[PDB]
Amino acid sequence: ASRILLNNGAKMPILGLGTWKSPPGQVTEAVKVAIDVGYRHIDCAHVYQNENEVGVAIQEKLREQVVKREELFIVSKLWCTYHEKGLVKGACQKTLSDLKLDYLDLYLIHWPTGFKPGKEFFPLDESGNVVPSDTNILDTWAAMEELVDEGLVKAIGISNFNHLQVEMILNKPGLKYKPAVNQIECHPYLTQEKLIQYCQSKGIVVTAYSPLGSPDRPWAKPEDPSLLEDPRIKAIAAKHNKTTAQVLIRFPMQRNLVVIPKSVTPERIAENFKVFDFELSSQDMTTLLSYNRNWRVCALLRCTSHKDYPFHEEF
Ligand SMILES: NC(=O)c1ccc[n+]([C@@H]2O[C@H](COP(=O)([O-])OP(=O)(O)OC[C@H]3O[C@@H](n4cnc5c(N)ncnc54)[C@H](OP(=O)(O)O)[C@@H]3O)[C@@H](O)[C@H]2O)c1
Ligand SMILES: O=C(O)COc1cc(Cl)ccc1C(=O)NCc1cccc([N+](=O)[O-])c1
Repeated sequence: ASRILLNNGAKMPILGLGTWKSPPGQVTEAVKVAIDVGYRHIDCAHVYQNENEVGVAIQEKLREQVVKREELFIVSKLWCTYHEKGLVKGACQKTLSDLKLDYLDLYLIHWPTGFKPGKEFFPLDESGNVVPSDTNILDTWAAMEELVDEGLVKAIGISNFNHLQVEMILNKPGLKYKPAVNQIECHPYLTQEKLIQYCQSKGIVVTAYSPLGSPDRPWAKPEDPSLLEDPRIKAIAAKHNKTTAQVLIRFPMQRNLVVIPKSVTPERIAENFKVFDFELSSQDMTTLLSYNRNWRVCALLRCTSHKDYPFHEEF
């Protein structure tokens, strides 16, 4: 089945296209080709600074009569410098304008950490520390809830929240909307069993980001582990006559996760969608889970002193 049921009654496609690090000069074509081969979910963010170009592709294909708006599932995220309640509507409306949409299917708090408001995405002090903002998760959640009630977004959720941070929202007195989705890093080297169990048991859908290990992340070190080149995964791939990427994408799909692999390469965009024609075996699944090393692609040393840094907790 291609889509998963959210707590708002809407269905979310389990395979989406990632757009972090998709250069504006190349992402419009990525999204066109993705829509042509069947993607209907696109994962966006204001901080990715390509939403305009994403919007361009979507409008093009709507105009070509390739897809209908109702068939698309467009996700974006509120960046860290906009957590003040007075700033949230504006941030959401900027993304909508850039994407040339009148609603988002899903709007996420990108990180639980609020940062000093201003133009800079990562404001730092003279010593390199990210400057936090005087904001908190519940007040930010409240402002996300207003976006639903105004019709700008059909569903709201969170990203990079540990289970305790999720619980704070769940336990909020006066909660209007429960989070629909928690989008977290997840792959064979960071398998997230405790947080997936927590979220799924609370009826929160989990989206796996960086499912291929984000080899293009700008802070990569050469000695880091590399999923796509892992010989053991290559071997599981060869056995199914599939590529390593294809296995890495099928893996979260079989854990009842949503997965959002990124590419700007048209052949890989098509390749990455070809994962509904095979099944990983029970052995393949537990083998892949056993490769966990609690290794994160996405974790900022210069945020570790933030009150709301999410990765001090076990999960
Ligand atoms: N919520 C957040 O905090 C958060 C954080 C990180 C990521 N995410 C989202 O998750 C999406 C995916 O994560 P990611 O961008 O970190 O990385 P990823 O999807 O794990 O990997 C992307 C890298 O893999 C390469 N690639 C793609 N398909 C391939 C294939 N079939 N064979 C070989 N190489 C392939 C891409 O190359 P080319 O593009 O050059 O083809 C790119 O360098 C992001 O784009 C973003 O939308 C969300
Ligand atoms: O966040 C993403 O979606 C992908 O990561 C990006 C993307 C861009 Cl465009 C710029 C910077 C980042 C990155 O440093 N994100 C990691 C990060 C951020 C904030 C807090 C934390 N934290 O750990 O508190 C971590």
